[PDB]
Amino acid sequence: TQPALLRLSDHLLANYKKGVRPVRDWRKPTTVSIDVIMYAILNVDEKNQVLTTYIWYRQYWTDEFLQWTPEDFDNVTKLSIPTDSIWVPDILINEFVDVGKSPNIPYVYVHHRGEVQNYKPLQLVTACSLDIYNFPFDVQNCSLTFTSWLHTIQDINITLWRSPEEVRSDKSIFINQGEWELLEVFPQFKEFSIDISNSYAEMKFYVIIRRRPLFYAVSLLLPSIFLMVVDIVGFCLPPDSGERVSFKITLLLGYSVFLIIVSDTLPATAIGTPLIGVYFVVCMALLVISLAETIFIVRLVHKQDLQRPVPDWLRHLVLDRIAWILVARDWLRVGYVLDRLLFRIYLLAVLAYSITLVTLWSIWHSS
Amino acid sequence: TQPALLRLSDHLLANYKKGVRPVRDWRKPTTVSIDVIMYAILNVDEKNQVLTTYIWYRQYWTDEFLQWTPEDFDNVTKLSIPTDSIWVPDILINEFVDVGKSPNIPYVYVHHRGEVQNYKPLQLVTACSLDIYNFPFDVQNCSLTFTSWLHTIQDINITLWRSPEEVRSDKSIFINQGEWELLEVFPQFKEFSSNSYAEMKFYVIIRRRPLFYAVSLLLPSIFLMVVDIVGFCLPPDSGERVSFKITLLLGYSVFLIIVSDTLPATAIGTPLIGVYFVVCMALLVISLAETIFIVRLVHKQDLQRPVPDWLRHLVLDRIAWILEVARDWLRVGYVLDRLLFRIYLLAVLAYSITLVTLWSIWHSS
Amino acid sequence: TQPALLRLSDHLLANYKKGVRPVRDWRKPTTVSIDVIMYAILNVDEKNQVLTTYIWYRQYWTDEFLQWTPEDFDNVTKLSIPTDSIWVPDILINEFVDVGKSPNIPYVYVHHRGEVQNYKPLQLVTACSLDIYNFPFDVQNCSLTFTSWLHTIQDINITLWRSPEEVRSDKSIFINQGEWELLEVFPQFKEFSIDISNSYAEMKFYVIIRRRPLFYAVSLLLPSIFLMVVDIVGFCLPPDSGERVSFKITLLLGYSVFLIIVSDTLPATAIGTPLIGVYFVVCMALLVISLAETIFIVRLVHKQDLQRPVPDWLRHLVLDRIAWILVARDWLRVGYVLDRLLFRIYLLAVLAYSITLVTLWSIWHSS
Amino acid sequence: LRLSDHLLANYKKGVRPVRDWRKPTTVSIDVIMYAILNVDEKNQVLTTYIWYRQYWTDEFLQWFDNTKLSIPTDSIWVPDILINEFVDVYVHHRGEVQNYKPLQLVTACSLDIYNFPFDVQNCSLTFTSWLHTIQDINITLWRSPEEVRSDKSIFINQGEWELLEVFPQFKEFSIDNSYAEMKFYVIIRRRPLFYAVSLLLPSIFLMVVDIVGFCLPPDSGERVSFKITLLLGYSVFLIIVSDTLPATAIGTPLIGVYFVVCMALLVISLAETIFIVRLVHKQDLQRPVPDWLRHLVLDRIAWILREVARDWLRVGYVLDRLLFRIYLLAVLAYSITLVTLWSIWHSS
Repeated sequence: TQPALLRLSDHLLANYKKGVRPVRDWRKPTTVSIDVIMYAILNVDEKNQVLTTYIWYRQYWTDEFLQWTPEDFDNVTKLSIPTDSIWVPDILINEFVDVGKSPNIPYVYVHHRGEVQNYKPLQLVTACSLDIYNFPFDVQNCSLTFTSWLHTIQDINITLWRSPEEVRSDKSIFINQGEWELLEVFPQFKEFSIDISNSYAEMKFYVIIRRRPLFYAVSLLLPSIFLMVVDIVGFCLPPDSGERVSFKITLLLGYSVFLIIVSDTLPATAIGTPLIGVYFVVCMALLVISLAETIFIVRLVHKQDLQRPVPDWLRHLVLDRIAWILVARDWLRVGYVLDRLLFRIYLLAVLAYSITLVTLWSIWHSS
Repeated sequence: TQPALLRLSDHLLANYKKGVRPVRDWRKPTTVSIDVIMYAILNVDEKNQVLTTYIWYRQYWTDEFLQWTPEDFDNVTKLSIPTDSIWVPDILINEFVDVGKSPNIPYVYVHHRGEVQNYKPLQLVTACSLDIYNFPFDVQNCSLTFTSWLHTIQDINITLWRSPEEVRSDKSIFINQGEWELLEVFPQFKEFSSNSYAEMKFYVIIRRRPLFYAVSLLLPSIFLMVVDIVGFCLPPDSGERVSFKITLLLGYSVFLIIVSDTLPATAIGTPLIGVYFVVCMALLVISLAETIFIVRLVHKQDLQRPVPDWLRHLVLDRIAWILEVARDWLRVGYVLDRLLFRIYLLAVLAYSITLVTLWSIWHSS
Repeated sequence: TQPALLRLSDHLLANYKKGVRPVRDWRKPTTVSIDVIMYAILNVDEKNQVLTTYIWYRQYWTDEFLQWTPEDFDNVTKLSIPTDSIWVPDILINEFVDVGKSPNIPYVYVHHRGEVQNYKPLQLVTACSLDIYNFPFDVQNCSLTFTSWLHTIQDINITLWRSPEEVRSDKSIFINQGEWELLEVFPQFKEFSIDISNSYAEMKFYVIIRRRPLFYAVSLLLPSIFLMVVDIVGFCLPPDSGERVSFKITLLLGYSVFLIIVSDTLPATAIGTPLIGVYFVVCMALLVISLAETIFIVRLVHKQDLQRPVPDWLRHLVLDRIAWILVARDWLRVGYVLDRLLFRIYLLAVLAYSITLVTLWSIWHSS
Repeated sequence: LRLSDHLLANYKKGVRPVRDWRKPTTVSIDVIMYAILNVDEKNQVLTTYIWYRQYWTDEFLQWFDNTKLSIPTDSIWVPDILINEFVDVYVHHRGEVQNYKPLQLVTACSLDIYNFPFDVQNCSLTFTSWLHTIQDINITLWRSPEEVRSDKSIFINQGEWELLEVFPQFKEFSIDNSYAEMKFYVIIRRRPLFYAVSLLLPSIFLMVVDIVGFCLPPDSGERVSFKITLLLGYSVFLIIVSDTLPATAIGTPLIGVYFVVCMALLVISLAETIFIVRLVHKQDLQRPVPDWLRHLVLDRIAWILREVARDWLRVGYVLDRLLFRIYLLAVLAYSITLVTLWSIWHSS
């Protein structure tokens, strides 16, 4: 006689009709139980707002027609059935933009007295909402939403196979050496109602994804800190002596290309460029202002030029400046007090920058 | 005895066939209704002139063969039925080149009195005129049309499910803050052109956000141009300014490299501001070559002539009027350098004016 | 007559049923025999987490239902069958994160008496833990793991079809050229349990590779050596009062752009920066401190400041430490002392950099 | 429309059509080299958007409905022919069948990035029979072998790669048991203009200005400042180099050797200048030497083929002129290299 698996697959599928939701009493909902195990954050595309994540996804649902007794079929207990030959739930991720190159699992595993298991892995290209105002210390929160695309809550209800205390902190298979460290996966449930009684049934997972700053802390933050602290130090060179002008020249001449590549490598989104990114633009501004000062004072010392005009705006400006801070020689005094003002501006800017970085790190570590 | 949904699904399908329209009066059209809400614009690329989108496309119709009375079928008011078995209106999207990885739902709803709904997301790749010329401030206008593949209007009529007011204003799920703002979706509907399909066209109008490119491109550009302006006249011309000029040329070379990774190489060539990048590179190269040339003469000094006498007269009569022997070549070089500096300042002014104009047109949209 | 050739299909295909694992008794395991042959690594990318590989891959198993004899027609000994029609063990690469549009051969080839042979080009994307710290002379170790989902060890069992050492030695199809050179491939089998009281069955390979440090060496390692030498000369030979500042800031900018180059070459990683990169940070910090100290002490206090001493700390330090280990004139003298101190530690840093590069090359070549 | 149903009922999708067994069956192939897209230049893969065409007379069926049919061959058997290095990708009543499809072949090839950016590469596409093959398989080539296809192709794209000679040749192989294959060899130019303006022009300008640096007096601190700023120039230039040059098994392209040569020459030139600025009357410390090396240095002034301080100034002068001469020789060797590479690239 034919083997039990053939006779059983005949007994089950020879009159099975997929599409009909598998319940004898139609008015009873089916109940569907889902788990996601995160495996890898393959990307977080800030520009496109797409988190691409690889997960391991399992469904469990009870089907009253795939129901049979081992006693009549050589005591066989499980079977493997082609996935497209039984009903499967309508559960799609809402915030989803590409099926991805997921490896398909063509069979689903079925257990006597009517049970179904389906295990499949999804290279989700999700869609997500991302904040880069903190950078590189961003703590980012991304959501996965699972819903019956047509079936209302009277037909499909969505449930967590593991308790919420353990879907969180699962981080078991997770390849935790990527750029992004998985902090938690947190699950939340909502009966979305679209109108008076056609409430849908929806399940939510939130995936909290903290950047590991250390590479960016070395590459972006430490070079910028050194070039800023050395530029402030340059003020200690005597005002507009040959050293000062040459120093400011070469410093601008290298820092400008450093800033080109830095401003390339910072992410950007419509929400805004990173908070540290405004301080690099501020350093661009203060470099420009510095060199534009030196060209004025260099002409004063170098040429027989600015010594010939008087400073036609009131000397009131000078006593005002010194009152806040504390004719060629009058021009030189103006240059000196302007240089001291610019140094004060640099020191303020670098204090604000370091306080910002420590604030961002405190926030990131508080998470 | 029999489960209600099974005997119902059998009763529907047992006499069903896809070879006939969903209507018994074969002469009448089926009245399809359509709706679209745009979810995301994933890419626009000049390389293929294609627009890649994601849309929650919806179909609605009535099937005169799917009537049933729930009072018989155990009060089942509605059923889910596999899309392979039921007839589906063969709408073809035109201006269309791939359906992509659309996670299609295998079932459609049906109800008592046979009204049908079919929701499927589509990752449409459309094709469009990508005049990127205004980059990065470009406003683009991409037609996304729907057509009957063979049904003449007398067989299928295509309608919106809801007023253009909501189809235009229902941006409610658009995943904003990406590179492209969805400015609007505009429905328009005319004959597909005796037997013509009732074709329809929703015009996807999308506006690039410059703030992505502000720091990536615009601010480094302006910074480099101001750097060159400040550097042009600070060093004396004999003061080995060649070192500054060459190192900044390297910096403008390391910049243009970053700017070709960024700037779209569309079929018309690079966008407008690529012209001002090339102009600035050219003027910088010219200034460097001038500085190199004059340094040779000022160190050589044994040159057999103090000036290019034929040109010197015009240089004085016009260039200086608009704005041992090695000293005269130095004077000529100084006048040329002042000319080139003024040309650079004019070029940066023109670039800034065009940038503000592009912003003004983009914001007026 | 000749369409009777089609008999050899029709007699099987009308009776075959993909849903059943093709064994005489379901208590029998099903036994699957594998060869994997390797085609150039297309890239290592996302250098913190991801590997991409191209492979030529074999399955053989016995099918109890494709049983037939050549005498049924003209002694036809072998036949080709579409995989659309035959049961296939769903042996996935467990590390999958993407699967790739290889030709994906439609057909599978079967012997008389129901031996079954499957040959397919296959393209893999794989998640792996990367020794980025020893860059550039790296010897990555990457894993490929093979298991059927849902199928227990009692359903599916996996074995090499070659000898183990034959797989390790067989590189015949590997095209040799590229940034990465495959070293050795190691095959291993074990078991695991996760959602079963018994266990699954697991067969794993350990592809090894070592990127050719030719381009990375010349580009970053060589110029770096030259610049470090340029600083080794620029520390001693320029006078302490001289225009050292422009030199040191220029080489600081040098190291900053080497950090840029590495950061472009090498994306964000859990390990902060390659061992070599850490030395660029150390050199940059030494340059920053040396430039700041020289600027303040000589170029304020000697050239411009009055005869203002700070004796006790300076005198104490020189008499206790420097005099063992070795006004304005004394400021210049302690300037020279600090120069020698910074020169000695910087020379030691150059020695450490050389020792690391020779130690990195030693490890790489010995792989 | 109507006649297809009995045809697709009487013969199955998935089995090789033939009138009789043991008869080998023969397949004919055509390719248009449509739009080469991007050479990875990582000496590994060759992305292309070829257009591929197949004909075979052997679909077993022949012929209602009043001559051409086009039921898609998702319903009909298709020959096994595939590209070998194949990473990531109508019918007539006489019984002869026609299929056209476009393939985004990633391919694989042994690139020869040595003349960079004036590359010419010779690169392979192979079409081969692997399973379901038949022992006596034979493969057939449209248009006369190496005829009509060889030249005047459609040439759709030039955005980065030019493309040139496409040589068809056909071959049969036996592993013990025989396979039949067609071989297509395709030849492409890099477009050098972008790389020329973005890398070669900065490079040659650095050669020129560094040569100009030798016009400054050998003892002057102006040389120190100049050379320092040019060392910054090269430091930033290495960003250009490391971005632009692709990784390769050979290490670096031939152009990319002269970069490190000039870097080394500049670096050693700094030490010379720094020594001579040290060996100046106010700070030379009269640093003595045992004269023999000094005479063997000074006599090079003849053997080409304060007053005490002048000794070291003359040493500095001769070292300067020697280093200038070796720098000049490197500039000429570079220029001749560029002219040679350009001439080769233009002639092919």
